[PDB]
Amino acid sequence: PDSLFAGLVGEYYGTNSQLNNISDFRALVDSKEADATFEAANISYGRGSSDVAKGTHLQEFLGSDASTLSTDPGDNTDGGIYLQGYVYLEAGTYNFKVTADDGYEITINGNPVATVDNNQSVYTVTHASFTISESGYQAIDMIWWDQGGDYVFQPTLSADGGSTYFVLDSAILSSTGETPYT
Ligand SMILES: C[C@@H]1O[C@H](O)[C@@H](O)[C@H](O)[C@@H]1O
Ligand SMILES: [Ca+2]
Ligand SMILES: [Ca+2]
Ligand SMILES: [Ca+2]
Ligand SMILES: [Ca+2]
Ligand SMILES: [Ca+2]
Ligand SMILES: [Ca+2]
Ligand SMILES: [Ca+2]
Repeated sequence: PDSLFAGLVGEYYGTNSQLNNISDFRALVDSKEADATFEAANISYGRGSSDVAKGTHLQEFLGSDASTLSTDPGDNTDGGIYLQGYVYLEAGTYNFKVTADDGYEITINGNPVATVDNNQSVYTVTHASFTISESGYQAIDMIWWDQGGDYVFQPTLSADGGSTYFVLDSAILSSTGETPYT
């Protein structure tokens, strides 16, 4: 079965084709089995240089989560991650504020809540609010990629109208939606 841990299910995919947008990365995910799996328990990755998909840059980027890699991917020019699972959120209003190079998309309960559909050097976007109607574990997924060069990915979330933001980590993540005791 699907292991229960305090994190999202992570998949890494590399390619020697150019990633320009969300569609390109999603097509890469659809095209093959993941080059590596991991547990995404502390979703604040990077920053680094000289291509995420080369050498040990992925390990450096994933940091605290890299010890759960299923393998050490070989070199590629371009690469990214697909995260999916659950996040505990009380009913209320929230918004993401994301620092990234290159682009990304986060969905909650199937609906996009933070999107950058293009390549970019590091930039921080404060995204529009969204609502949670019922307290509990919410479905969440994320994609992020690097087309080359520098790389960073730090989604943060606010519950208090943008006064404070937190990283999504083992305090509130669940791989399956069951309560983790890990
Ligand atoms: C679009 C930008 O291109 C630059 O050359 C890269 O160094 C940045 O990391 C980013 O991907
Ligand atoms: Ca796949
Ligand atoms: Ca490697
Ligand atoms: Ca780190
Ligand atoms: Ca670790
Ligand atoms: Ca959708
Ligand atoms: Ca590229
Ligand atoms: Ca880049």
